[PDB]
Amino acid sequence: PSGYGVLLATHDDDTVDVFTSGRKMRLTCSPNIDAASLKKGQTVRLNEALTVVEAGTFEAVGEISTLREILADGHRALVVGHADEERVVWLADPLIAEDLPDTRPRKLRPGDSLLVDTKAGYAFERIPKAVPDVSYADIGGLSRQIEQIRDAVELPFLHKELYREYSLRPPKGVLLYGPPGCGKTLIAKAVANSLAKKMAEVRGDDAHEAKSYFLNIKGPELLNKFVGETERHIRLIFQRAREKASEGTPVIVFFDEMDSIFVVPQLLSEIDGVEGLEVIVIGASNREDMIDPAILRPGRLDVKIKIERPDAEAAQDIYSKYLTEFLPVHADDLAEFDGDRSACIKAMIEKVVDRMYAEIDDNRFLEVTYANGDKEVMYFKDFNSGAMIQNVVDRAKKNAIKSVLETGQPGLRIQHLLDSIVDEFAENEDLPNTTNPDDWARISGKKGERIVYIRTLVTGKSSSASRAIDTE
Amino acid sequence: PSGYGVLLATHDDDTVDVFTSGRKMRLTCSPNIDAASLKKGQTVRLNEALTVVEAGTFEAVGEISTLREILADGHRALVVGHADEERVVWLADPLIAEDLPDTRPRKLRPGDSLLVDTKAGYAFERIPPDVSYADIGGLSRQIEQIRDAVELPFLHKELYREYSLRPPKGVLLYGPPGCGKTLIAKAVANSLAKKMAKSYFLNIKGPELLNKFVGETERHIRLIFQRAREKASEGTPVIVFFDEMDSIFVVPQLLSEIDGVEGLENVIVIGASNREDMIDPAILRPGRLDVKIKIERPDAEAAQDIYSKYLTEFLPVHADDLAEFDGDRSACIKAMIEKVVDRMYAEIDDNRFLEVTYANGDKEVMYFKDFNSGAMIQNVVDRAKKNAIKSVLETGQPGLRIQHLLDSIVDEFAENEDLPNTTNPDDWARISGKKGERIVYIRTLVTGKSSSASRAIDTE
Repeated sequence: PSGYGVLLATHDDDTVDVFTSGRKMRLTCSPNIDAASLKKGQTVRLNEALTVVEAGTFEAVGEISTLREILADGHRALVVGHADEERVVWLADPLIAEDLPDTRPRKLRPGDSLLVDTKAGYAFERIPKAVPDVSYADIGGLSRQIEQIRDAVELPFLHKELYREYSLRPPKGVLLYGPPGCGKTLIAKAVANSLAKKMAEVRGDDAHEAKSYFLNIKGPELLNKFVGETERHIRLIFQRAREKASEGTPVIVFFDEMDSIFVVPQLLSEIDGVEGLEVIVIGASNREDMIDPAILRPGRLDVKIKIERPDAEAAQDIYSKYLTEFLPVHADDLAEFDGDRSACIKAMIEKVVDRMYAEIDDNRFLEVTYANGDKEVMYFKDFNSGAMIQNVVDRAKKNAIKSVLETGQPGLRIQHLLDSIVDEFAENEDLPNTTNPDDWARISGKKGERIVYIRTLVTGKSSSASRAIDTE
Repeated sequence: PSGYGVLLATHDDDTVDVFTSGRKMRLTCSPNIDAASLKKGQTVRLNEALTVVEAGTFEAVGEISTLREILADGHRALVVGHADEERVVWLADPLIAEDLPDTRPRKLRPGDSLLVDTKAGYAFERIPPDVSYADIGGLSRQIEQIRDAVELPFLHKELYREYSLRPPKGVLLYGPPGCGKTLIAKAVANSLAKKMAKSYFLNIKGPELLNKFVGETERHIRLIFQRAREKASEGTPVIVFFDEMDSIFVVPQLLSEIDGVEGLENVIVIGASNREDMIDPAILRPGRLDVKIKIERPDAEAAQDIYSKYLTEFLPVHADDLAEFDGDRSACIKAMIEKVVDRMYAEIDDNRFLEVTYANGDKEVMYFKDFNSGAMIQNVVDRAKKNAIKSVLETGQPGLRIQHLLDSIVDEFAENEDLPNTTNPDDWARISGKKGERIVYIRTLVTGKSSSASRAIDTE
């Protein structure tokens, strides 16, 4: 029958201060044990004669207090508990151990949760709780976009030496803005994949690959708490970034829906912290007006690259991307083009593109009434997007499969594609959620007048109904 | 086996007041230990016979309470925890030691976090600039107005005294963005940091007003000012810069804290704000921010002065441009600088920026020459340097040429037309004032040759 205690201080005369069942009783050590090998904060054992009889491990359960500061002497730890109370506690041997390098054992920094025992004023241990394949070629209709992206991202990280010679710092951030339906995540993944490839560990190809270095977070996951509230994870994400920074395979911090973010101030400091580092920050937004210019000033997000709506040629490129030679193009289409699938898919694509982008009454999208009484008719060519093209391709695929199930003939046709186009056009007319206030801002800037009324124009041959739209 | 205790008081009959376990008492002292050298708060140890046999050190861990009042006799401190409760505790010998001057202990004052023992009632230990006026271009009047109010009183205290003129306490920097307006504050804090005829450097920003991190931000306003007065009792100057006051303008703590440092002229309080409309006039009243200094949009000559900084003779100016000026680097750079500045400030239709429609029906067309800024100049310089780097890469020859800057100018203008965050309501205030009519509609215009699109501007 023997009790336990916590070692406080080791003295040369074999006497050891032990905190046990009260305030700091000092006892004597048994000859069996060595007082030199004992550790501060290590749970010790006491017999009935109040003599330290054996050593042991450290206490594993107790109160959890986050570490605020290490303060003076490097050992005593300033921690705060649940009630915002401030306490100074020693750090046990495992915490102050110099064998911990940079979930896994590590040193202690502010924000970490330490297992503490307030009775002994000790901290014992830390309790941690807590890549793209797409390339530039896989994204169609964004040539000048990817050119600017390369000149702003790839060019500095390769030609740092020329940048230093001309005294030009590498841009720290890339701002991507434009209507939805295209880019945002796609471009953000493509640029990082192209980066990781370009070099590809310049050395022996027989030991070098495309490698993997990427990271994605989104603006919506700010108010989400679960494990921890909004403010805390903003340091951890950039610590994750700097972890791969020195490894020579940098990742990119990507902000999706950054317009929804703007509390602001910590992001400024955390972005400025990676200034002297080459990791890039990419921001994506579908509405640029409310975005604070503080983060757009030179030095944080220097290159602002607009992801505009696709035109006719961009639509042709995206349809080439979405309509590969592996798709079952119908024999009726193939026969007209001498069985040449390459010249049949391309002719199919140009047919559907001209059908969509032709200014016809069936392609009328919406009517804008301005503050001066002017009414301007908008067409589906002015509101095309990669998402709309993808939806048309998928719905034409579904139409082709449904036609297969009924007629027995495999293949996708101009009939299927045009039916998909008109069906998706009617679907947008009935539910036009693609548009954003930036589209109305651009329309108002082009017109020269304010926008006071918007209504959708329906062809009248589908179940879609005309519906008014409010900008505010 | 021996006990431990905390020394409370020393008595002449060798008995010592000692706090240990429960039932605190006073004990007879062993002849080995001397009662004269014993000090308050020192943790002593006692044998089973309840006799103090050794005088040890002070307790190094415990509760942390922020000091509130250093109180009169014996300096027994009134301290508070975060539970909003006040406690009166004794101060140990090291805290009341008179050997400390103003990771090392200095003279204690309210706001310091002290390591206290609640049950004992004893506190043992306390728990804790390279830019000049020359680098800034195009702000000669602003730097002069700054120095006349900040440096001039400090150097000529006696002449200010002779005219019964009080030195102004703080300055107010206001105007449209793009010039930064923090460089001016740093330049004055540095040029005044070298007098001795380093002195000082410190900064803090308004945006971290709602941010908390360590502790709550409610009393941070008093902490920053006590850190400011720390060296204010030394004789070296202080300049408390407050960037982005327009975000702050709760208010009253700053008003009281600026008044609390009024009587000590050794401290300056500088403020910056991109829009002066909502700044509380109480902080602009004489005595708090006496002189108000406006950082406005640079003109053509200010642009040339700024470009002289960004385009130095050490930059690789192309040999094609060098040969035009007989290899003269300085003359070539001066000529290319004035060329690009004249290009930006030309009233050609390609230098058009925005269209504003007024409430009276008039529409005014205004150019990029009215929205030049240090940020736009620097972005043009950086893009021209990138164009030069690209040239070297695809053509072989080195050098930055006038064509690179001109292309950078037009690209930056197109980028501004597409993305109009360089404009603030401060600009529209001056525009509507000079027009004489309210502004109802602002929209971007595009020359049509770029990928930029016209966008309606609605600012607030």
